[PDB]
Amino acid sequence: KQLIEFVRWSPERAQHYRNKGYWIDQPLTRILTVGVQSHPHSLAIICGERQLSYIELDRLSTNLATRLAEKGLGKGDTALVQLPNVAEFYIVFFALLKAGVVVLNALYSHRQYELNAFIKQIQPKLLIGSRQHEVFSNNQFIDSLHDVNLSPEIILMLNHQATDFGLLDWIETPAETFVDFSSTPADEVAFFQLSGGSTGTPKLIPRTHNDYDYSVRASAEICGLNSNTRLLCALPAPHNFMLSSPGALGVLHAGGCVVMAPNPEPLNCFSIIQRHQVNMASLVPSAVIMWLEKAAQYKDQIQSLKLLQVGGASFPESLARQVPEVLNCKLQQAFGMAEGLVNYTRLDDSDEQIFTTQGRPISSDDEIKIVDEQYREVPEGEIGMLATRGPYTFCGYYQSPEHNSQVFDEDNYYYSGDLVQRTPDGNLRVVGRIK
Ligand SMILES: Cc1ccc(C(=O)O)c(O)c1
Ligand SMILES: [Ca+2]
Ligand SMILES: [Ca+2]
Ligand SMILES: [Ca+2]
Ligand SMILES: [Ca+2]
Repeated sequence: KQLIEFVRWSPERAQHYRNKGYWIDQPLTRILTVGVQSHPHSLAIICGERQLSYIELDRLSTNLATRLAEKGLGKGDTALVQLPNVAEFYIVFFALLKAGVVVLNALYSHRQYELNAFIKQIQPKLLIGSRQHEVFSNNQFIDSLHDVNLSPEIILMLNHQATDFGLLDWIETPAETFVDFSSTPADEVAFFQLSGGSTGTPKLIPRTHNDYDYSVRASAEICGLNSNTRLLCALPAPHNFMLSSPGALGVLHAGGCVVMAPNPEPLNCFSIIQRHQVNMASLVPSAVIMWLEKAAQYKDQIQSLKLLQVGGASFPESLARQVPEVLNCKLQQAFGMAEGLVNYTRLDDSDEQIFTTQGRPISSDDEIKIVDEQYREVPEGEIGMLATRGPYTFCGYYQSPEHNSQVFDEDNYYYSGDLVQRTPDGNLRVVGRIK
């Protein structure tokens, strides 16, 4: 009966974020509902040979939602999803948003240790994975959950076996009966993001409809997405970078099309880029380097690329300058975190800004502090610890009041651990990490 708990923004901040237009109090499904009304037959997802229109995506995720509702899964319930980079991932995502099930998307690279940690934390009644994944190749993991009174009520499986509930079977057919369902309320939790760089298992980050949709809508505008955008999704679909900054969600928000890749391997990616005339991609520096090593041989396959986001790790100026020279597309640098704050270089920034900085916050109401060890602000220019709060930055990890007291100060700034300096033009330079 009780919605998943989380740490709320103050009412004065919530009102402000509504007054500014950031929070519009719509569920994340808004992206899909609006696309369906404006352009139902535009492509939403390209995945191998498949083409999913906006309305196909809408129908398929509604189907799964009705089947989960039929089974008693809804508001108050949680789900663990571990899917590879395929269209089913987004059908499942929009199905759980529609049903009011708070979902944690594990990384496809996560193994038993992490999944066990996640299951113990959110006690999901729904588990969705793939039989092709190492963990579900047999039934030992699924069986172990019973031994700890932690079995889900329902397990759905991609590449299922006969005795399994087939994920595609629950997606292709709506439920026989009708049960009502609805999203969690817009200022309540929609799903769980996962921390990056945390010591042990990644910590759970509750994200509400309001704050996630805002960061999606604002990123989309800042990266110039429109209905012609075709964005390669080669990083892990669940990752904050690939899902929302601007990510698949940002492209759906703009009415465009996401184009799937299993991973960033250059030759397969180059092929997909040529086959579907991909014009945007988002990569971490290690993958950029892999593409740089092969781009000259395949200039022709990747010509249609227009814009590359790069972030997630150190990206020195000398590498950045190769992007336009070798990959033949504009560069956009980003520095974000699944906890909230996302920075982009702007499309009209100077070349020095794009090449030597990681940009500036999405929102004019992102508040930044850069502090020393005595937590006093450093003089402009100097290196400090980054602390931040804003209309899409969380207020605390799930069920972690001890840790939360350590990484938030009295004014509820979040201390991300990143070291940064603010350049004279106003942009940020990510310079290292701190314990
Ligand atoms: C835009 C962006 C870039 C990097 C990350 C990250 O977490 O590494 C992110 O969340 C968002
Ligand atoms: Ca189709
Ligand atoms: Ca639009
Ligand atoms: Ca190009
Ligand atoms: Ca961090």
